[PDB]
Amino acid sequence: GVKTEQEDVLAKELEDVNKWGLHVFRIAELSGNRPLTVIMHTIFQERDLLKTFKIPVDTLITYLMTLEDHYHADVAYHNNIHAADVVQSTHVLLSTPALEAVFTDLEILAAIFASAIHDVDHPGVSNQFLINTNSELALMYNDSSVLENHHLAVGFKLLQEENCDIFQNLTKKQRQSLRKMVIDIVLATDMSKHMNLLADLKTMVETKKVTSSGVLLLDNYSDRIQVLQNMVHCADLSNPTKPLQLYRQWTDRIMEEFFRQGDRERERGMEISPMCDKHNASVEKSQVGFIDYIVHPLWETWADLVHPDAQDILDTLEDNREWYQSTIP
Ligand SMILES: [Mg+2]
Ligand SMILES: [Zn+2]
Repeated sequence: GVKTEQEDVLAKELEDVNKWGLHVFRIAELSGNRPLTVIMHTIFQERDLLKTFKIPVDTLITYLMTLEDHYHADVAYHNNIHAADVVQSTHVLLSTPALEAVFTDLEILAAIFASAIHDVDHPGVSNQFLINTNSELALMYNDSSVLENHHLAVGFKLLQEENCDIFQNLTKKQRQSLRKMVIDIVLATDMSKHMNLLADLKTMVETKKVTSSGVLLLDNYSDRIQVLQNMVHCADLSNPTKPLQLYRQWTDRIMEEFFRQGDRERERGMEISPMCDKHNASVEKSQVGFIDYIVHPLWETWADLVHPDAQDILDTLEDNREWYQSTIP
């Protein structure tokens, strides 16, 4: 009735589940390539979500293993490890002092479930690639947020497999509200929405109201969903805010995926996508442009929203940017 020795070492790595910089690659190795299942299970137990939503534990495990199996192990970045990392990063952002007791259990479930499914069945190429190749997915979704529409349909469709309906005890009212929030969050992970999300978060920082002692005031769906959308988008673009040991591994994986897309774009004579040309690549310059144009404006605005809970994350991001700028041949 006692853990194996590998399960013990896994359990001791999982004591960091509440911290920015969890060794998620190590958890992936120790769990037998089950990072998403074991991190989701830990978070569901820690936030008491099984008792609150009357989720049978065998149903939760069956769904999570099924969801994890529909991530592609032959994809370097957009796989179950990336899903697990965004879940755990969203878990940490939801615990920020500035957001203490703001969100309902259903909103918390929506943000975590959204994170878990947000990239499921990613084929390791971009929307633009799927549109330009006349792929079946681009035709199903009429070329509009093709991947993000697919991630949602799969995450939901998998609830219908044998003993997978983790929402079986929610009321129709709970399920309709959960589903709308999950759909709103995952569609907001399409980078084509980044500038609009960031504009709305900036507006929200300018007109920021707070409660008695810290803690934001969010008193309408538009505002509550905007913060949840920006939080998961922050978790999705969190790699450059992590310790450099972690960030680097993320950068190696994204560049593998992108160069592999570039190879397919070349070997068929298409325009080679930005950063996808392994012949003409400046990885260090790419990372500095990515931070200066996308990640830093986002995380700086988020840091403003939850002042000063995100100071160390913003500092780590600035250190990594200086590090990458300091290389640049
Ligand atoms: Mg995505
Ligand atoms: Zn993602």
